[PDB]
Formats: sequence, C-alpha cells, structure tokens
Amino acid sequence: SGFRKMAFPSGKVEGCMVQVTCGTTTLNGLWLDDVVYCPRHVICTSEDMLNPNYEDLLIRKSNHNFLVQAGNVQLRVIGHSMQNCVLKLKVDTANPKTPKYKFVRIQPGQTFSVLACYNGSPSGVYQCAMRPNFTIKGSFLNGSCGSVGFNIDYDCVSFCYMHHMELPTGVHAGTDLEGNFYGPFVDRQTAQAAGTDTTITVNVLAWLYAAVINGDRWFLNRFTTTLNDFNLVAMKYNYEPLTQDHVDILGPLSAQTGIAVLDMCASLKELLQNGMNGRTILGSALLEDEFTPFDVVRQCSGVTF
Amino acid sequence: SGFRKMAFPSGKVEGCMVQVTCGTTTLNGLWLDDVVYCPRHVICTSEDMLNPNYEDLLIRKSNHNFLVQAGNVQLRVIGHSMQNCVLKLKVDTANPKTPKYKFVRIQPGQTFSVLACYNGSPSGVYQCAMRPNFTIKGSFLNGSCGSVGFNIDYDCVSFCYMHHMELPTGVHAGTDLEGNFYGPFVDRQTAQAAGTDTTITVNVLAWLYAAVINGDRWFLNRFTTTLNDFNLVAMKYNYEPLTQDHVDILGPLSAQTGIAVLDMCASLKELLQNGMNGRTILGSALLEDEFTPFDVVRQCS
Ligand SMILES: *[C@H](O)[C@H](C[C@@H]1CCNC1=O)NC(=O)[C@@H]1[C@H]2CCC[C@H]2CN1C(=O)[C@@H](NC(=O)OC(C)(C)C)C(C)C
Ligand SMILES: *[C@H](O)[C@H](C[C@@H]1CCNC1=O)NC(=O)[C@@H]1[C@H]2CCC[C@H]2CN1C(=O)[C@@H](NC(=O)OC(C)(C)C)C(C)C
Ligand SMILES: [Cl-]
Ligand SMILES: [Cl-]
Ligand SMILES: [Cl-]
Ligand SMILES: [Cl-]
Ligand code: NA
Repeated sequence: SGFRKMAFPSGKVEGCMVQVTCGTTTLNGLWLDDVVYCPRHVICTSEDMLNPNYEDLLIRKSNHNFLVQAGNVQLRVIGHSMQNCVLKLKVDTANPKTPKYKFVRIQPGQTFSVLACYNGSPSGVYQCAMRPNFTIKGSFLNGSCGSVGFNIDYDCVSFCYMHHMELPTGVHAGTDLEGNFYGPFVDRQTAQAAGTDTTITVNVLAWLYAAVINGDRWFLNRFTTTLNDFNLVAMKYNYEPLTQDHVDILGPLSAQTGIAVLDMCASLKELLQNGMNGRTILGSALLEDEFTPFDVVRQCSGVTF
Repeated sequence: SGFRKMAFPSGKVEGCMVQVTCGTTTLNGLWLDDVVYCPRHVICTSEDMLNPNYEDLLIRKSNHNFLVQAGNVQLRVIGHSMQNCVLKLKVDTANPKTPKYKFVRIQPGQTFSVLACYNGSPSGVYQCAMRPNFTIKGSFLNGSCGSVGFNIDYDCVSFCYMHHMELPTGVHAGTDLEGNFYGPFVDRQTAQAAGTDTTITVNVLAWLYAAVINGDRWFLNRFTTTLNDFNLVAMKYNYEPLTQDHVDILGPLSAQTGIAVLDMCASLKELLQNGMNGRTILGSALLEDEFTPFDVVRQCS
C-alpha cells in the first residue's frame, strides 16, 4: 500500500544526455543515434534574443561552432539543421546507449517524468503534468534548457518535452522533440505570460479512486449525478469538462471499487462546494490533479519496465 | 525557479537490480561487484515466519537453492552468508555496471530516493524521508522487498535503505545495507506497531526558506522567539524538538534570505496557530517536512 508521486526510472534517458556549448551559452542536448537535439536558442546572443532571425543566425554558424561533450568525450559535429524550435546536430558517432524510442506529442492533462540536467549531467527526476494552459510546473535553473520529459512503455522511451523557458509566474514552457511549442509561446525575449489555468478533472477523479483503494473513504456519499449537471459545477470551479471518453477511461477503477464515475463526481461536487472540513485525502489538503487514470493503475498494480 | 519533490536519477541503481528466488518466494536483490544483497526473509516459508530461526534455516540451504536472475541471465551462487537481517549471496560474476558506492546508515529526518522494483525490474522512483518513528511512507506492493533507497550526491551512490515489510498503518520498515533495522522492528510476523509519528521541524523550516527563495513572504512576521519557547509551543503540535544543531545547519539558508533562524521559527509558530487561510506555500496547503536543508540548497542552487 501507499501512493506517491512516482517518476519513471530514468536510466535509459541518462545515457542520452550530453553538453552542448555555442559561444558563451551552455545547455543540454539529447543524443540519439547520430544526432544531438537541443533548443535552437543556444545560437543567440542576448541582443539576438530580443528579435532573433534564427534562419539567418544559423547560416552564420559552422559545425565547429558547436562543442558537444558526452561525459568527458567530445563528439565531432558534422552537420547542422533546424526543425522548428529545435536544433539538430549530426555527430560522427552513434550513441551506443540509444534506447528504443520515439517522439510523441502529449495532450494537456497527460503526465511525464522530467530529467533535470545541468552541463550535460543528470541532476534530478520528477513527475509533471502538461497543464491545460500548456505550461508545466517544473523546477528549473540557469543551464537547464535541453532537459527532457518522457514516458516509458514496456521498453520504449517516448520523449515528449524539451525545456526552453521560464515564464514570469515561475512556471515553464518548452517544445516537443520536433520543436513545436506547447502553448502559444515563442523562443524570444518578448513579453509573454501563462494563461489562466484550470484543474484536470479526470485526474482528480483518478486520484480519488487511488485514495479509496488505499482506505481513504470519508468523502464518499450515497449520491450520484449526471455528466451534464456535473459539468455545470466544473465550469463554476474552473475545472476542465469531463467527457464521456474520460468516464470510459475510468471504467476499470469504477468496477474495482464499486464507485461509478458519476457517483464519484457527486463526491467531488460536494468537496468543491463544501471543502474538506479539516480532513485530508492521501496526505493532501488540496485536490491533486497530476495523476492520470493510467498512473493510478500502473502504480497500484506494480507495472515494471 | 519552482520547487518539486525531486529524486536522484535512478540509472546507477537500475543497473544493480536483480531477481532472487528461494523456494516459492521471489523478491529483489542488489548486485554490487560479486555479491547480491537481499532480505533474509527470502528463505522463510509461511509456517516459518512467526518465529524463524534464520541461522537454522540458512544452514539447510545449498547455493543451488538460490535462483538469481539478472535480466535474462541466471547468475550462479557460489556462497552465502547472513549479516543481521540481510543475506549476502556470492555469485560467480561481478556486476559490470557496479557504480561507485558506499553504505550509509541515516538518521530520522534524512531523505532519500527509492527505486521501487518487482521481479528485479524497476517500476518507478520517488522521494522518501526517514520518519522520527523510524518508518517511511512508501509505495510498496507484494514482491517489492529488496528495493533500495539511496542518494547520489556527487557521483557516488550512498545506499541507505533496503525494504522488508509493511506495518498495519500502511507505512514501511526496513534495514540499512548492513542488515540492521531502522527502529525497533524485526523480520518476524509477530505483532508490531509504529510509534506515534511527529513532524520533522528542521525540514519544515528549510521548506519555508525555500518558499522565501522562490518569492513568498506572506507568512513572515515581525516577531522572534527564544529556542526554548519555540520548542514548548511546537511540541504541543507533535513537532519534533529543534536543537542547536538544527539552528546551526539552517545558518546558510538564513544568510541567503536575510531571515534569522529564530525569526523563521516565529513564522512557523504563527502558521501552526492560524493555518494558511486559503493560501498555499510552494503549492501545498499543509506544512511539508520531507525536504531537508541540504535538499533545499541542492535544488534552489
Ligand atoms: C535555458 O537554460 C533557460 C532556462 C531558464 C533559466 C531559469 N529557469 C529556466 O527555466 N532559458 C532561458 O534562459 C530563456 C531564454 C530563451 C527564451 C528567452 C530567453 C530567456 N529565458 C527565460 O527562461 C527567461 N524568461 C523570460 O525572459 O521570459 C519572458 C520571455 C516571458 C520575458 C528567464 C531566465 C527569466
Ligand atoms: C516483501 O516483498 C514484502 C513487502 C510488503 C508486501 C506488501 N507491502 C509491503 O511492503 N514483505 C512482507 O511480506 C513482510 C514479510 C517479512 C516480514 C514478515 C512478513 C510479512 N510482511 C509484511 O510486510 C506484512 N506485514 C506484517 O506481517 O506486519 C506485522 C509483522 C506487523 C504483523 C504485510 C504483507 C501485511
Ligand atoms: Cl496539500
Ligand atoms: Cl541487471
Ligand atoms: Cl543522516
Ligand atoms: Cl556522499
Ligand atoms: Na456518491
């Protein structure tokens, strides 16, 4: 028993992290097969960042302007190209530690593990959710760019995030590994802000199921509701709408616990309308929304990789 | 900026996890050089578990009674010995992935990462703390025994915990890697219960300093306190005493923020008295006590 915020084991990703330096800027790259991926803003000076013409800045650069280090070993850059907001550096050596992998783009509400890195060296791992406002609530300092987010399935690493920027509220923005930003953000020193966020309803329900599985049941009640009625409450409390597909995804947890999704929605309704009355759920006084239904099933059943 | 419950990257430990089977029992082992460390209860049957005589049970085992599997490879056991509550299985092949490592026994309040494993394969990694009552608040199912806790400050793995059992309140108990239990627990199916737990005061103070570093000031106040008056108040809320050692270790964070340690203690006093009144601190509506002063400096700097 027990329920913790759990990250994927990070070993398959640690073997891919390298250091990339261009000019006076150092950050991290991801070395897969014979390519290193990193944020394209590595090529900018502070003045360039105010209004970069990345196209034009890059033709100015040569292979030798990029210094790539895997541990203490330098990798020779033999080509370079840009894909959206990601720079691709072709190297002369294929990474012998390349795992089975693919590049995926995640949807808001989905979770992933972040391997925070500095100077090409992994320093910590934690679990995040892509917020509805397309930011993540990360923990990142100077030199963290190029750190990546990922999930694992059986033996396949799905890379979904590369870190680029911190917004003024202290939350974080980045791209998929094809260099497309999550959210309406740009890699430029110009005014930008996180939008108003919402709570990920289907994940709150998943966590309430995790709580019931772990013996926390005080918030259960005799009542049920309808998808229509609950979604009016959700809108009132800046919760994301709950869709029939969400209800179906939670089906396994409903059968396991005896609490239908709309039965649990009536519990959530009363928690939103009345608070927790001084009590806690799985050690929290807030409603937690960064566990997905799949996260709950995987942790409560011991899935391995 | 930002502040998260951050574990160490697990790869150096993933490369050490193996599966150990004896009889019908399977759990995890830690393969370092030519030795596999695992909980000695792997040799027990159901009938044995109430009052096992581990010395008598082990003398009856042959090396070939232990099935050790590293991924798809069976490792050959060539010797075995018991150290306290850990079994050390000597194997014919040294682990080529053995990292730089040491064994450390930790004190209550210390934090570490746990790599939860089943059948020798990793499932996930999370952060824990040794509670004042010598339990940890883990996430562990059947088959998780032999999963380990560790820190990796610098490039050296410090192994500090091996998992053995779950207590009736749903918390967890285990040993250091020399096989000595944390707390008064024993690897026997006899009635046992954790003591009343308390809150790790020095860690709450560290986390309040983290909140100030990240730009929060709403909980600060114009007051200070003596150390003894703070402890008299804090203990009424089942907080651990704050010692001069703790005041000293908070010095660097005090210096960085410009808030004297006993000034922050007066903030904590007021928070215990008032609550948060609908506010949060670093995304929490409860006072968090599983970040140490060392952890705050690691993550914020
Ligand atoms: C890459 O290592 C770095 C990561 C940052 C450093 C602090 N925490 C992080 O997450 N990224 C940057 O330094 C980026 C850089 C590319 C986009 C524009 C450049 C500045 N920047 C930032 O993250 C700053 N944020 C902003 O300037 O935000 C606005 C553009 C909205 C003003 C941050 C360092 C204040
Ligand atoms: C090893 O894989 C396993 C881990 C457990 C399983 C559920 N969650 C865990 O953390 N450990 C055990 O099964 C141990 C075993 C060795 C000590 C005695 C045996 C039972 N046990 C337990 O964890 C049980 N707990 C108790 O029996 O607790 C008392 C000894 C206090 C009665 C648990 C399975 C109920
Ligand atoms: Cl909380
Ligand atoms: Cl292995
Ligand atoms: Cl310690
Ligand atoms: Cl150390
Ligand atoms: Na109900």
